[PDB]
Amino acid sequence: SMKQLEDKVEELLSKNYHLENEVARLKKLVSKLEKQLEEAQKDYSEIEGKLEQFWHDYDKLE
Amino acid sequence: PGSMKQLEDKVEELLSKNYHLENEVARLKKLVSKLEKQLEEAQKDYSEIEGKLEQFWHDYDKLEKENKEY
Repeated sequence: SMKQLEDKVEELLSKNYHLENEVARLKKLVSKLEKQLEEAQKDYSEIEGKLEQFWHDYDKLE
Repeated sequence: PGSMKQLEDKVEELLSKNYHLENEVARLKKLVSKLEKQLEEAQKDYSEIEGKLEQFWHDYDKLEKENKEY
């Protein structure tokens, strides 16, 4: 029964290990995502400023 | 007995951390898909402005094109 508990802590140890590998994977993916989203936001803001500027310039020729 | 209680303490510890780790896996998965939604929508918005720019240049160069035909 002591052998049983040692078996149990080993079982839990390896399940714990795999969970924490998955948690690290998912956290690295959250960070990659948040960087990508920041990048997409700056991009959108840039191309919106561009479109607005070309139309502003165009309007200026009246 | 005593060493048995020490191992049972290690088991309770692992059991709780595993429950919390599964909760965090679920939570992080939710977070990941929310971030993917937000990214995909930002990409929609970018693509929309890009289409607007392409149509602007099309309309603009259409002036020169038709002026050459006059």
